[PDB]
Amino acid sequence: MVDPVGFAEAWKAQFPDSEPPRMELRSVGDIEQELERAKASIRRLEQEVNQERFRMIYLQTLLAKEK
Amino acid sequence: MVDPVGFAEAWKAQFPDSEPPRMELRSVGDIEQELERAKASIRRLEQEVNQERFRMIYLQTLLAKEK
Amino acid sequence: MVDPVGFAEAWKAQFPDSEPPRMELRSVGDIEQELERAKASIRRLEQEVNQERFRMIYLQTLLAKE
Amino acid sequence: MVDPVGFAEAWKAQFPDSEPPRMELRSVGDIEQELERAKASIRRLEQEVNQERFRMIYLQTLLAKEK
Repeated sequence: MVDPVGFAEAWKAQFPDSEPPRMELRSVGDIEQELERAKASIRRLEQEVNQERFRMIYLQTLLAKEK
Repeated sequence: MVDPVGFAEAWKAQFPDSEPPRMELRSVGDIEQELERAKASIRRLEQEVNQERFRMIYLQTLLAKEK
Repeated sequence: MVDPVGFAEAWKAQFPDSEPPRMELRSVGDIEQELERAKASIRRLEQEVNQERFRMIYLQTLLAKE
Repeated sequence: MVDPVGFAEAWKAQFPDSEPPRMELRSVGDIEQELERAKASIRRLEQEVNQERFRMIYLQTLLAKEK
């Protein structure tokens, strides 16, 4: 699949602006809660992305009616 | 006046778990400024969701072979 | 607050190609049914947005070390 | 690259209303095409949510004044 080095390389290739995360993956358990923290995190960010895009539309709608 | 009741209510009608945006909307200058930091957040939160999705993908197959 | 004209300018200003919605609004109920249809369409579309983004990242992931 | 099984378990996990897309990835081209399809849909979608978010702001403002 990919080791921690190949993983870090695929990370930089995709997100050339971000530093690869340094997770502890010593056991299967480590992987699962790490996978849990991500899942919960994706939900926190997708909502935030939706709250900002909502700010966006409302804001561009405003300067338009004052443009 | 330049009052929001529908935006406010709409905000709560989507995300009943956050603070009502506090934007220094007075000026055209303030609207622009705010529209600009909203787009800065979006492009940022969007890449972080992708980074998380990448991490989830990676952690999921790591889990795979080790379970 | 804005009304017909202005609403159209705001729509054309953000969506150059799409024609402004020609919604039949004659009473409160019409506003509530449209609003209801809009909240359901937003959640649905956002669902697909997240599904397609996941496809994308995954696909471009394979283009990484493969 | 972080491959199979791992992808779906991320799909079913992150999204449930959905059975995963059984894409065709037998070469670099199938992947690029699908990638192309994805980007294209993401673009149309964001345009659609935005328009819906716009009408929701309108509708919510209309409501609040005659209801």
